[PDB]
Amino acid sequence: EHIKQQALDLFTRLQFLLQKHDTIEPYQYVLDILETGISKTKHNQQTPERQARVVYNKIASQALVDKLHFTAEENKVLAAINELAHS
Repeated sequence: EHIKQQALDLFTRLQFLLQKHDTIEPYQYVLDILETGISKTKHNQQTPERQARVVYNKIASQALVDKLHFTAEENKVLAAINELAHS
């Protein structure tokens, strides 16, 4: 299904957006999470929906840990990843 590409596109879109801040250090962990989600999905591990769930949960958690403040656009993509991870 095209669900795989859908997931990859959401992950890369978010990676792009997260690099638009004044610094990148506070976002590196989240970028690592996305790179890993992309690798796992590219290598067909579990399902794209499962990888999206993990990416979303890990980013939501890190946002607490690194006190991250996402933009409307970033939150929109994150919500889309959460949605995909539910259906």
